[PDB]
Amino acid sequence: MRVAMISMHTSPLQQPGTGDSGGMNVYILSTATELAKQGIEVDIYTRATRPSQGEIVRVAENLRVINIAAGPYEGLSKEELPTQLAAFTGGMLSFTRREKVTYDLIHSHYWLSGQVGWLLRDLWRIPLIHTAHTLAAVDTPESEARRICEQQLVDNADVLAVNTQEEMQDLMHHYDADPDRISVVSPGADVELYSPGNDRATERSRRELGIPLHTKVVAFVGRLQPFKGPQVLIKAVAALFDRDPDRNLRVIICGGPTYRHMAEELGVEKRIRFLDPRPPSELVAVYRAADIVAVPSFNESFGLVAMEAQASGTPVIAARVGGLPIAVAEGETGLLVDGHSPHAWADALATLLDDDETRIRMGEDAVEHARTFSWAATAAQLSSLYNDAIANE
Amino acid sequence: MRVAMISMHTSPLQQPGTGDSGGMNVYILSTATELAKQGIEVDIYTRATRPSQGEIVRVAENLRVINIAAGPYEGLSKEELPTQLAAFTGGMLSFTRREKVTYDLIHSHYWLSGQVGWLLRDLWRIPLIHTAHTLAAVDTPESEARRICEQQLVDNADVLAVNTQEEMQDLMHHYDADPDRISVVSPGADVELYSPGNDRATERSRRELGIPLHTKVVAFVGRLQPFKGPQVLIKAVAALFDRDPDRNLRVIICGGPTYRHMAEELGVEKRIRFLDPRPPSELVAVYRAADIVAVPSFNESFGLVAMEAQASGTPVIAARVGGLPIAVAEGETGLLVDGHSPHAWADALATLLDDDETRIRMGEDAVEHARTFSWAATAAQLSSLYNDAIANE
Ligand SMILES: O=c1ccn([C@@H]2O[C@H](COP(=O)(O)OP(=O)(O)O)[C@@H](O)[C@H]2O)c(=O)[nH]1
Ligand SMILES: O=c1ccn([C@@H]2O[C@H](COP(=O)(O)OP(=O)(O)O)[C@@H](O)[C@H]2O)c(=O)[nH]1
Ligand SMILES: [Mg+2]
Ligand SMILES: [Mg+2]
Repeated sequence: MRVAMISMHTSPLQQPGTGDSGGMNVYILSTATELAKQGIEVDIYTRATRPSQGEIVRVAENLRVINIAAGPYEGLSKEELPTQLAAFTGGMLSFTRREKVTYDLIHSHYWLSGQVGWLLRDLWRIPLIHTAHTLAAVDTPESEARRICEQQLVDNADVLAVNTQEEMQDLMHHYDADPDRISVVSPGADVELYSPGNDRATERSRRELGIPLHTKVVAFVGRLQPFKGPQVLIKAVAALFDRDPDRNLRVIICGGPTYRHMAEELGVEKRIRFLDPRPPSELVAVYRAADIVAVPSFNESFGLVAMEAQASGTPVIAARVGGLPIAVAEGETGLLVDGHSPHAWADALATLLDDDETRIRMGEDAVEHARTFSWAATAAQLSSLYNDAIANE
Repeated sequence: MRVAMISMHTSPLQQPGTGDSGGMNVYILSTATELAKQGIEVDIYTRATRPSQGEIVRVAENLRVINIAAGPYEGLSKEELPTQLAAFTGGMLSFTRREKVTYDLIHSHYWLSGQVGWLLRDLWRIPLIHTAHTLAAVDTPESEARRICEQQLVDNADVLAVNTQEEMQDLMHHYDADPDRISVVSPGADVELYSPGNDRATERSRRELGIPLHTKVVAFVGRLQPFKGPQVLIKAVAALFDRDPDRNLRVIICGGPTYRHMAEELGVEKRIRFLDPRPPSELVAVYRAADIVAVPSFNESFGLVAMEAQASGTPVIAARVGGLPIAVAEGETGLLVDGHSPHAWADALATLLDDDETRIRMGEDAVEHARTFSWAATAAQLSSLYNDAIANE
């Protein structure tokens, strides 16, 4: 079995997040790697952006990323990438023709990639598996255009792979999806890498990151886009410092795009610290060093940062939003905040910072919790999904 | 020979202009009709927007328009149509597969249509002929995206068909076009329909349109978009009425999208009159009834209204812009204004309104002039263009 995965607008090889690179990228790369271990051949197609990488990147046995040239290597933001839909498809058509390579099935990620895959599937007479990841309908002409396309994929993909059950409800409610085509594939997290793990480990991480050993630490991890709520953490942190101006707290925010600006405006620059985005082998230390990981997302999806925080033995305080309620066992492995007000987040941060015994236990419980996912697990579900799709064509 | 013409975002069957329908539409339909008379089979592919029309419209022997479903029949403005690039292509792929129809060559119109045709041409192993019509580079992310695509077509089409020589210079200067691929196909105008034509004809047209027989008439014809300059005519007309408040002048503006609003604000509503867009058999009367046709375009292309005005024996006052200097023999068949100031246009309008002998002669000379184009003529050039392209594949 050879699968073509399509990831048009962002490459699995991009440092997540910064950029347009986040959970979706690591979802695609992690599932792909596990599929490849299981004997399944995966080619992940993405738009070429870094010519030093070459056309074909051999990632591991059975795993390749294909950088397809379509428009300049730069000066094209996500919003304009629709203009490259036909060219990127054509890119894949040449590549496959040139390399004489045939696929059993296509698995597209995000609506741009799906539009590509819908054309390819009729042409190649193979099935399309589509994963939305995020949806317009969950108010501009550009979003109505995107919705309309998301609507097309819903009506045409052979299988709609969603990441949670709540996402399946969304497909059914907002997109009139036929439930017989939706299929829940519950995601994973690299649970061997992200891990507590050793009794000296937190304080080793702290030495390594230059954090003082005796202080409480809250961490934000991920893209510094406003829908991710880092502003909420900074605002909440400021609130805590009005209540008690010498609270023993430091914040590390990690990593990529100003918020430092908001933090000076609010008088808290000295206790906040912005870490550059880094690869997973190095993010572990951020998680380990943190007492609490705050994930104040406005939109979401399926909660990957929450999962890795948990895996690594650190309780999470998340927004009641997207996948987070499922990624976090409210009251057992962390807290869920309603809304994004600074007052509410200060309260929730205060209750875990001041109650040592509770927080220490949430952390331990989270490890057991996070072990319910499992990229391997995720691949095994996709494995079956694929087999069925092929079986039924 | 079967040619597939691609016209994604606007259909040759749409009333020009209103809408997104103008010279390009009538260019595509007129060339197509003449190609069909000459024994060449044309299928013009367009996005389906009016379901009462059905999938295939038999226009005349060898001529069909194909309405391809791709996104809603409405709520999708031109700016969003990139999101339907892959779907519209896929639409054409199904249709051709379903109908078992094969093409010798593709001729695409406008950058959206070309992106579609570029993919189709590699897939079908046939040549692509591309006609830009208008170009971004002749300042937003959306226009930079469009330019970038226009740049792709320049680099990839087998033949770049331009409408004038000045357009070829643009391809070479702004798009680094290789001159060996550019080919000038000079356009036409329906010169039997648009025509003076009979000594009672102007005053017959006037009775028909309800215009007073003894008054000077200026006409604007075409889309009421701001780049078309109707505001310039209205502003200029107002200027004339400051100079001489009982000048014997009436204006007819025809036709589709406020300007009436601008005309009241300026005190001239009573001498201006907005005609609904109408089909060519009925536009003749507007041209015939006019003493002068004002074409204050800001952008352009290749000057179709100017040509039909001329054909119908009416002198033109045009902006020194796009094709207009070639469509109009400055000083022989009308005037060319530099810039779009009201003062300049009043001057130019005043010199032709007050000098009866000159204007009457320009009109007669214009008839002889307009006979240099010739949709038949245009088709014959495309005929050869096609044969060469096929011959050289
Ligand atoms: O320095 C960093 C910070 C972020 N992450 C990764 O970024 C992803 C972001 O996940 P999140 O769900 O919060 O972003 P989203 O999916 O909302 O786009 C996670 O997998 C992290 O492991 C990373 O690799 N390095
Ligand atoms: O009521 C009308 C007014 C306009 N036209 C047609 O509209 C086209 C507009 O041409 P123009 O070049 O001025 O518009 P553009 O090409 O700039 O889009 C011409 O072919 C006209 O014959 C028409 O068919 N009916
Ligand atoms: Mg920790
Ligand atoms: Mg006349």
